[PDB]
Amino acid sequence: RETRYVELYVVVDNAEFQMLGSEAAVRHRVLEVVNHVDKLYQKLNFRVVLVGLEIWNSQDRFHVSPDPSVTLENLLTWQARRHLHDNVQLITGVDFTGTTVGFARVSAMCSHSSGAVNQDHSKNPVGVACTMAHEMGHNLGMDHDENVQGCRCQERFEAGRCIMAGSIGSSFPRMFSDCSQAYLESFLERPQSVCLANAPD
Ligand SMILES: CNC(=O)[C@H](Cc1ccccc1)NC(=O)[C@H](CC(C)C)[C@H](CSc1cccs1)C(=O)NO
Ligand SMILES: [Ca+2]
Ligand SMILES: [Cl-]
Ligand SMILES: [K+]
Ligand SMILES: [K+]
Ligand code: NA
Ligand code: NA
Ligand SMILES: [Zn+2]
Repeated sequence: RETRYVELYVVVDNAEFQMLGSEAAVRHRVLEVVNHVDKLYQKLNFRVVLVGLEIWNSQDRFHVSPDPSVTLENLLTWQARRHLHDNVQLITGVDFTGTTVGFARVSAMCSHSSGAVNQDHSKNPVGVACTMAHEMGHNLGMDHDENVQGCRCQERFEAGRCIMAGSIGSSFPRMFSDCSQAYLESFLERPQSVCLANAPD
């Protein structure tokens, strides 16, 4: 099939901003993260392109709660209330309850509820880039590797975990399991996946 493109809109909340210090430090870090996300998805004939960026240097336009569900719902609610993107990814400096660092609306890509929330949990920008690729994967119809029986992951190194494992562990994931790929292909059957057909400029 032809290359698919995610036109991505990133929002950085107040906590994240005050954590990085300045506007340039955030732009630098966002470009880092998005560059790696795009790198991970190139192995799926996917391009992830940043088309918009919003930094809340003063206050958040909605409540970012320690609970990912709340924050995610607040994002989708706030977003709906314009642009032209396919997907919205929130990056926060708020530490989510427990060990949770990401949450997403499943199979919502291209819909009005197309979004996810990501905590910048690691000094390495790769940390939040893998989380977002994972979350973005949910938006694209992917489940956890452990929820698909006989799912095969071709990661030869570390613990052999892939991007869509329900837990990161001690090493950041690098590839997509075979079930990830299969589920993404199924999602690309849905007529709603049409918004991924347009290559930006
Ligand atoms: C470093 N932290 C982790 O590895 C935790 C570990 C964990 C696993 C299960 C339950 C709670 C915590 N995993 C996540 O943060 C997942 C995202 C990662 C894999 C990118 C995240 C867990 S989902 C929920 C957790 C609690 C309520 S809902 C997920 O699946 N989003 O897509
Ligand atoms: Ca599009
Ligand atoms: Cl989720
Ligand atoms: K890596
Ligand atoms: K999967
Ligand atoms: Na936490
Ligand atoms: Na891992
Ligand atoms: Zn998940």
